[PDB]
Amino acid sequence: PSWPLSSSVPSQKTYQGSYGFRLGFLHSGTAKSVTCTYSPALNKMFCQLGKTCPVQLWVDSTPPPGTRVRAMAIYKQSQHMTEVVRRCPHHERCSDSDGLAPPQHLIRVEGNLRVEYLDDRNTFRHSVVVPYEPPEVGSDCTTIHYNYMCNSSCMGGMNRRPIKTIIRLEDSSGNLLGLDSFEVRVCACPGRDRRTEEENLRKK
Ligand SMILES: [Zn+2]
Repeated sequence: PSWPLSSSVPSQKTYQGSYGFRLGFLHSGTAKSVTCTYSPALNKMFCQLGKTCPVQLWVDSTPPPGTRVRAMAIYKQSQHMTEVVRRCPHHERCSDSDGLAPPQHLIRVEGNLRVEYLDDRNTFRHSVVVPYEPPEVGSDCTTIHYNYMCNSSCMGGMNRRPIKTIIRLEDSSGNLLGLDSFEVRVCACPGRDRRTEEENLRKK
């Protein structure tokens, strides 16, 4: 499909910043039944389309009022980095909206009515942003539930190209306070796909 390319690439440089910001993930293992699982060796999340993908925010100090958390996908390969990551022709038309997310957006936030979605008028990139909340009573991190709404193999969309998700901790004006990122594969069996990739790594 003919969509305009972006004329920039968002920052990807990991940055803990003044608040010691970084991501964490559940240690879910590779059983066939897992719906989401993260590989630290590959810094790569494996997940199923539309299922809950918990991503943890860890900070050493609490950021100021009005702090926000933004997620955005970009292609990992340099020759595709200026192409906007978006849903494929089938999924952008299939009317699986939750009533909040634009039908073209790959990344949604589940379970948060305060969510905001952006089509950037200058860069054309899609992103989803929520208010930063500190950890709830009894927890040491903040958990956000993301959903990825196309498969990596969706033709006319990601078309088997790898992507990364960039998470930005922002002030109320959008200025960057911290940044982290991870690769994502959206697939039918995350547990087996993760184990197949990891068991074939070099044992150093
Ligand atoms: Zn799709």
